[PDB]
Amino acid sequence: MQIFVKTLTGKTITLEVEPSDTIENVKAKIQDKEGIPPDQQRLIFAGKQLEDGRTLSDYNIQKESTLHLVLRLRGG
Repeated sequence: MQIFVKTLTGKTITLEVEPSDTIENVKAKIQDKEGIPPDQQRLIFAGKQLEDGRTLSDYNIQKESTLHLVLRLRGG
């Protein structure tokens, strides 16, 4: 099913995921679409940061929902 991801650069992404996807795999699907290393990604939904040990359905995320993405300060 299809969701959205928004980033503070002003860009929006849409992508295809399963409700059983665990969040570090969603970070890896974002790495495949936009190049961003998973260790620099912070993913936010509904007033919290996400933990990668749980799935989109554990967070009650469904089609047409939006994730917010923030970049950490260090790399290279």
